[PDB]
Amino acid sequence: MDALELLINRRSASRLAEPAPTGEQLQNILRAGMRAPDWHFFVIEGEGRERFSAVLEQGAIAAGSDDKAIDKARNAPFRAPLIITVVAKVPRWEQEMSAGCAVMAMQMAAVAQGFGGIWRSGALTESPVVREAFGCREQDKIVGFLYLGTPQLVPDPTPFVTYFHH
Amino acid sequence: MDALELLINRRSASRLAEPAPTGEQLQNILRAGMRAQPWHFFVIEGEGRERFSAVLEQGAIAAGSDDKAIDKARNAPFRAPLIITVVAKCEQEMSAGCAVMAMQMAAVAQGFGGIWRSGALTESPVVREAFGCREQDKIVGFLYLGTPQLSINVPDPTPFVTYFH
Repeated sequence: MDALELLINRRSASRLAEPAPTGEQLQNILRAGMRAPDWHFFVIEGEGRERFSAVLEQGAIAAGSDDKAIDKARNAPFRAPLIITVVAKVPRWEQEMSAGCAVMAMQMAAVAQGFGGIWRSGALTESPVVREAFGCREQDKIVGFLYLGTPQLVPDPTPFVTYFHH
Repeated sequence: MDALELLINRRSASRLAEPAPTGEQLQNILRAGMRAQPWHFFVIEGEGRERFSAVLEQGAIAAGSDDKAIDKARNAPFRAPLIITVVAKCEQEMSAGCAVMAMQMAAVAQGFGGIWRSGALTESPVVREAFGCREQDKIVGFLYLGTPQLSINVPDPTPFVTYFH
């Protein structure tokens, strides 16, 4: 689709289902996340979701979370057919913003191809168990998890604009 | 053009010139930044760039910068016909990254180019006052906008991808 169309309704609602992007479609999303300067990706799908679920749940448990949070951790991976874990290896604010630039690009690449992506990154991102699951070293850091799949069904800047008249 | 080529084969725009986005085109860009804390946008153009230039230069001076740095600060606003100052009200600094990316794409989609700049001057008391920043306000940076003056490219994720399961 044309870049112009990418400025559509932007009604990114929840509920992502199959089909999940595959082959080049998925490669295109990853590529887009890469070109946004001015990263290690983990593909979680199918049976892999089971494992991820177990890891998140153990993470929540070790973190002393409550039943509801624990159950939410276990059920998380099944909210989309595909999940991409973004791990990073240059000030703080720099990487912080670069991460956001990359994530937004990935979500746009998914949309452009008829898919959708929901970004997630809670406290479990810092859980020793979860970090270990993705082989995170001391310097390594889990940025977050991008849920992908096929989606299932006006902003006013004016109140926020001022002119530097001079 | 193609959104995918725009995202993948971006080929960063080099140098911006007239015309700059105006009216709704600009509103379109700002609206894009709002869609994935309330941001405050400052529109700097024409005469405003000269005022912005004096503010930046003073900041460099107040910081005891050398002439090279002082010259760079004074000259900065003239590298594009339009500049948008993004002020946030204090997903951390990641939301900023998402908004700026969206705005750049919104500009590039309409044939414009957007170059993001920050620098230590966003922290300067002089610069913060010029934009009326309070203790709860933080200048995120400046988005330079104009018509790109200025090419294929395709990254390979493979060495950067591993299957979990």
